[PDB]
Amino acid sequence: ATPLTSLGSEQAMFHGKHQPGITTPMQARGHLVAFDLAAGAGRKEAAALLRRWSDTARRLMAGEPAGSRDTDVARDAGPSSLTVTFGFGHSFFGRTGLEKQRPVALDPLPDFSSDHLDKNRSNGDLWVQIGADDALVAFHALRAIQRDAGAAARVRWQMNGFNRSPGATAHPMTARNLMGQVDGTRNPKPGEADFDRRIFVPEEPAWMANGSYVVVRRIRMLLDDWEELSLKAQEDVIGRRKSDGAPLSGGSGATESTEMDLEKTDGSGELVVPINAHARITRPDQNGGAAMVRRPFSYHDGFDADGVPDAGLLFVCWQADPLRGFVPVQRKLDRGDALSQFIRHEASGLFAVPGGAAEGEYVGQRLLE
Amino acid sequence: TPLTSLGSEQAMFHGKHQPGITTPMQARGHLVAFDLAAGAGRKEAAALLRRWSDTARRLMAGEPAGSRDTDVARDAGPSSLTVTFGFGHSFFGRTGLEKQRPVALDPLPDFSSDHLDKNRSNGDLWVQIGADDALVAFHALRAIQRDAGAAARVRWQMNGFNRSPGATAHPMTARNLMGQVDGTRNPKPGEADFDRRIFVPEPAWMANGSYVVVRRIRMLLDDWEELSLKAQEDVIGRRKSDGAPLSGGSGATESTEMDLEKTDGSGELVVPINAHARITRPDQNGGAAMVRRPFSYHDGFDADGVPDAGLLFVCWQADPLRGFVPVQRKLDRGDALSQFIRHEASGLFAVPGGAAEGEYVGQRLLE
Ligand code: HEM
Ligand code: HEM
Repeated sequence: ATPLTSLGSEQAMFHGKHQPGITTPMQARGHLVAFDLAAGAGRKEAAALLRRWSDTARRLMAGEPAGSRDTDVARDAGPSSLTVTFGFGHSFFGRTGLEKQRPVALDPLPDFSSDHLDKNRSNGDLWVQIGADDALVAFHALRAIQRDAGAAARVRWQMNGFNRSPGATAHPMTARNLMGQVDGTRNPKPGEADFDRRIFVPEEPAWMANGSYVVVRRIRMLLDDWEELSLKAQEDVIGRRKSDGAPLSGGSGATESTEMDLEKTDGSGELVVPINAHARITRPDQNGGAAMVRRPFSYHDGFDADGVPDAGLLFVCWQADPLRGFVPVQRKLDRGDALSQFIRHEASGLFAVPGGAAEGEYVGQRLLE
Repeated sequence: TPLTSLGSEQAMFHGKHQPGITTPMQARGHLVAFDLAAGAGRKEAAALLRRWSDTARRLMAGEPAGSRDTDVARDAGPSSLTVTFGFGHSFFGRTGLEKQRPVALDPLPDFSSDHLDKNRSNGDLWVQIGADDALVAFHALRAIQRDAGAAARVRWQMNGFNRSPGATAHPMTARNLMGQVDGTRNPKPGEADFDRRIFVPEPAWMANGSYVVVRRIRMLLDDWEELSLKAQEDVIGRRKSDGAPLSGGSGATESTEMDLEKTDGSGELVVPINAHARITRPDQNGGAAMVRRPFSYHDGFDADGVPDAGLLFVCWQADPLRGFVPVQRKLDRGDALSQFIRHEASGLFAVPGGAAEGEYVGQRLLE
């Protein structure tokens, strides 16, 4: 029996080889935030900020207050699987005299023909991902991180998301998105032999050892168009069934885990999994081994005047090198994916997320020290 | 209590009262107002409430929509979903139903501290959706909104959240984003004068209904969070740690009765004369009373770093003139809290009784 109290009592490690929020289980609530350094904040002020943030992270992730004038918003809750994760944008390095430690991996993402990016709501010197299974726990953490920045950095952009709660389903299972698709079946997983090679910078620039690169994309779903489609049309866009996430190449006996048959054909000769289906064309074996861990939140921020919902996927993917991950896959998807017609990339960020802090350290200490 | 309870718990659609009034607080909420379109009158409104009621019914039972289901809620339990419908003052002019417009829908006062967005206030129709799962909740919002079709547009829509089930070691009263214990003195079904306070007794189309007042109240968290603990506790008159009255001792808890006469060693009132939890009490307002059942909100930051965060205050009464209205008249300038909040949207809606088996909500008004 998993008790209901597990939701609050579950606690994620702050200290580790890798920062939390990469391999950590899906969380019900997320807040993504980007900060820009203030005028006259340099390396010294940035190192002080990351220390403040790390100390706050450590405390919050253990269910402990953020000091004397902790707001009490999270009081009485357990840690609720809170994680906080920190990253650095391309622009950070020229603000802090660290241009020589700027990884080539932060070179700007391509200008994809399908981009509709609000550049104000994109990019940033610093990125923080907050997730938890309790909304007060999560808001408390966002507010504490944001208040820790004080005058040394300002909020550039901030987005809210959500996922399925623990216990919503009779047994734990892969999540859904606002298209109604099963979302997360084929991620690389820890324990696979190539998982670290795919996802993390190895231990032997040196400050990124055991770090990863995240790509964030605010992707609006065109639900008004999507929801006029037949099931057959929606399933053809993905290549997997809405009911259980099994490949279209599968039988009634097929389930989520049954391997895709990418050569299966109709009586009529036509491929059962379409040639431009999203879950065909995104696979590492269709992309020279290009791979990523996808760990998103869904979003809904309202309706415009014509009733169009501002709803979609806060796409967050993780990779050792964007050029072997996000970038070549997106390059194919831009025009080549059946899904493109139904989505709109409306904001983006690429951040270097270092390894976990050890005892007595702050996140990014190797970089700033 | 197993973790699957989150999903498996089911609120009832059919009943004397609509769900979402006395129902326990939910982790996720969506509030939406609609305006009728040109060419939607009473017959179009009745069809709309029939559609909506059927969707509410299915969805509250954990079933897919009747048709064109999106699969977004598939695999999930009912997750305590509730759907609640009301009618605004303007509705009755739109549908030739002015003779059935309740007195109780007459416009709220223009409070001196109002800073109301007229475009995100009021509305012909209001729907309140809440659940403990966010995909269950979004799926319901989207289904209700798609039922509107040609009959009605979305006028405004706000998202809200609360504590999750299981977040605490055992069930406790809610907190808000000011970090206060919030809901201690909310009246409950078995308390003495509850029905008279909250429900129209069995125009007649409102029988067993209730009037809801919605206020989008921003919390001026930048100013609030620079106050000392002592100053914050003086604003409310209860402690943040445990929600006890300031008049309570070391052993006092949230439920301990407040002592409104108690003074300190220097003859000053221990619960301040303008504390919020003093001045809002029924016994300070001629018996005025309400059920409060809010959601917190956070919609991001403005350009200058100020959070668009606060309380989606939702309160329930048999008559606003014996609930929200006289209390808010008192609070407007008198309340220590008012300095750290701003009211930025408002709605007042008539929420009829719940649907019987094989009925739609609002049927006795719209037929
Ligand atoms: C809102 C936008 C998107 C939606 C709705 C969507 C939906 C899905 C779905 C339903 C699956 C199949 C189940 C699974 O394995 O998770 C999937 C797989 C995948 N998607 Fe997406 N996706 C979106 C955007 C992206 C983008 C922008 C990328 C990368 C540039 C991407 C990369 C992948 C990858 C790599 C897989 C796994 C392929 C495999 O190995 O089977 N997706 N996506
Ligand atoms: C952001 C706005 C507000 C906040 C933060 C707030 C907070 C609180 C808190 C902490 C309590 C004490 C605990 C409890 O009994 O629930 C309380 C009680 C109460 N508040 Fe509010 N409140 C707000 C707005 C309002 C408004 C607008 C009204 C009505 C006009 C209202 C009416 C009440 C009532 C009737 C009580 C219970 C009094 C009693 O009988 O003990 N509040 N509020």
